[PDB]
Amino acid sequence: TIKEMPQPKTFGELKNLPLLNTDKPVQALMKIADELGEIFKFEAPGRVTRYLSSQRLIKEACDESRFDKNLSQALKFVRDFAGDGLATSWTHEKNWKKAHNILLPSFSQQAMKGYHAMMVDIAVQLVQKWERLNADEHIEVPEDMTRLTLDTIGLCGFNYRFNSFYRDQPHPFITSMVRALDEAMNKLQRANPDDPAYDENKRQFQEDIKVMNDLVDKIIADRKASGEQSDDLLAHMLNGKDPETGEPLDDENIRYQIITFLIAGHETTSGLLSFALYFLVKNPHVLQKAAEEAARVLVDPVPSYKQVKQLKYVGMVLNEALRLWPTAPAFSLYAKEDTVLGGEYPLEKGDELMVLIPQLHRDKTIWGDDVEEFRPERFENPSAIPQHAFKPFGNGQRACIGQQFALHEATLVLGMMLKHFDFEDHTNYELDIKETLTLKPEGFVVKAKSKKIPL
Ligand code: HEM
Ligand SMILES: C=Cc1ccccc1
Repeated sequence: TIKEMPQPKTFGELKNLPLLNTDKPVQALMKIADELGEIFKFEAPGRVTRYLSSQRLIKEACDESRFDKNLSQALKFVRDFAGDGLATSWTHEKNWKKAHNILLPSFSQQAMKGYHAMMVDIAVQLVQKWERLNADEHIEVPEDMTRLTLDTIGLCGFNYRFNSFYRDQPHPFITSMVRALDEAMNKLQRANPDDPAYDENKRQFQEDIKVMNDLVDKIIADRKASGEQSDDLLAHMLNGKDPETGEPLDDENIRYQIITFLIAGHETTSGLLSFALYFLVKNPHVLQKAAEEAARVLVDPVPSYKQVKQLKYVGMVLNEALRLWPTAPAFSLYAKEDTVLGGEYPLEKGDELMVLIPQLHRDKTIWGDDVEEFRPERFENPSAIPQHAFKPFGNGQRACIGQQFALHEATLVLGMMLKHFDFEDHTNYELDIKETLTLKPEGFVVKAKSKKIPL
């Protein structure tokens, strides 16, 4: 009962490699999944993986007794600046489990109560920016959402203000972070990496690692010296001990966690807010329902933590945006031991799988025929969703540690935006999804007309 896997078109000795040599490789893989179905083999010189798209097979990929997290080539390149922080570590590295145990209490739903006031500080800066636009002016949506998420992670994470709303050119740390992510990603499509064409890329990459390390190491040192007692992510790492080994993180690994929280959280969360606003302006009845909830619930000039927990329909809007365009759209696994997937695909120890999340979230056997419609009400009875059907935050012990942070920030911000403004898709925007490590609607712009409600 061994079934042979489909495979997309090949390019002689390059196998399937040239199919990823494209501006939008995840969108290209989705089309291949539409043509080939729930599983297909993908070969490149010296490597193979199998792309999975159905809930039936991903339910089994998510079995942690059989499969563990693999570092994709993209995460191996990001590792050159994120080191052994949580997202770029293997599960078997000592620093993965130590940092996971130390940081988990700082990321819980209960922990969000202590970060709430500083998330509101940055959210009120975004609202005031928009209130202060002139009549003719419009909003660059991903750009302003990115200023917000970076500043919120910097403030809530280590008490540092990047002051992105005071700037055209970002803080030099952010410029270096973004240029290092961009070079790590560009390295995936680089035939001759030692060509002299890339000498400047190499020099600038090392310069950017140094800018990041120098700022973050200085912030850690300033804190240790001052002895200032705080309760932010940096405080928890300075003070915390892993209950298992009894050891704290060392200062180098703390620096890698801080850089990881910025890289892992900034564009995924700004992409989520950008797609959510895109889908609301494209579905005015849904926008009106979400705006009615915001006006009902957010009765004070500043939202409270409790009021954010009552934005239930806004939370469903965000889940439905994550269903259609999950902003960290794939994750990689390897077989811990020889095993058979789905009763028909034998795998050897070490074989790789790729979970293609946007295609999982379009599985009609789970969601029904209307998978392309934006309908938040499909999250009304979440106990009915089968296991492992909805995976925007990854899987198991290697799932997103920042999930509660991301969702509380996005619910708070989207709530305030709907309370304070009416929106206009003034250009009749044509969705264009730019791919980096994450997804975003490039060039999405709106006009916001103030409801003139004070802060
Ligand atoms: C909506 C926004 C977000 C999405 C969709 C998202 C998605 C994901 C996914 C899919 C993974 C698993 C990656 C893999 O298996 O290779 C992951 C891991 C991770 N994310 Fe998030 N993320 C978001 C926001 C955040 C934020 C705000 C933070 C930090 C505050 C964060 C920090 C991390 C970390 C540290 C990991 C690694 C955890 C571990 O392996 O122990 N993420 N994320
Ligand atoms: C949080 C997004 C993300 C994406 C890839 C690896 C680790 C985290």
